[PDB]
Amino acid sequence: TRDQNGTWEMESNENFEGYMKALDIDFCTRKIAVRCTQTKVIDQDGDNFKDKTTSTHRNYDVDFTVGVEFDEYTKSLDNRHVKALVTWEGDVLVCVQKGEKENRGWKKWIEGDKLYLELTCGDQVCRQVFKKK
Amino acid sequence: TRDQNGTWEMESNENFEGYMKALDIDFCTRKIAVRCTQTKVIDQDGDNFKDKTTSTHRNYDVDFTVGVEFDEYTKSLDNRHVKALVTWEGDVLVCVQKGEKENRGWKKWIEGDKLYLELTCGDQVCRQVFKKK
Ligand SMILES: [Zn+2]
Repeated sequence: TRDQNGTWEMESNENFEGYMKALDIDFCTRKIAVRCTQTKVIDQDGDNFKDKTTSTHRNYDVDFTVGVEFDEYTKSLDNRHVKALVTWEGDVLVCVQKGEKENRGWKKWIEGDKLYLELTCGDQVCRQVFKKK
Repeated sequence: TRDQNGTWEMESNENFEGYMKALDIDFCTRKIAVRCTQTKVIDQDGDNFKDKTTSTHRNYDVDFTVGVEFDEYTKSLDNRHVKALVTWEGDVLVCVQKGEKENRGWKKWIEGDKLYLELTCGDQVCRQVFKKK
């Protein structure tokens, strides 16, 4: 059928590597690009097409208990092992990530409708904000 | 509140570049990570936490009419300029991407609840399959 309208979720991606290498995309980018699963949204009106494609990768699982030390392998970032410990400070969840990097950790808290996550490493602070679906 | 349960969508990410650089993440990775939007699913039972995080980025937004050649800038892959012409062959969309690369194009068709996208560059063929959601 000529009807391609709809939302489509990638289930297989054979030889993405060879196609990308043929397109002269550098290996470091190809290694990342094969990990993510594409979603395609097609809006079709006769012979007129709109195609919006995004791609998603899975970062990590992290399971923990407040007050219990745990090894965190940061596979979605720098691929290091840290000994993490999460504690409450009021309503703020505070994590110290013990390891090679000095002053590494994060803070996580709710402010009404929004989740705030502050990541630190050395003198660098990254501030993230999330909203509910 | 200490209740962080929920599906949290990133709306802001300040200085993720500087944080990643402090972690010695190399530029090839930082340049894609900086334009991802995270989805954080938190399941929390008292002091026990599970956090599943994914990240999504844009790939392409194409708008075309069958039979009308259009200019395409392949930002999601090699960022080249091609002149794309899409025609029907039966119920298969067939595209030639005229440009610097030889024998570049793609075919796109439906079978059942699946969408097939065959991408070709030179002697390399990538076969993607998508399931209708
Ligand atoms: Zn990706």
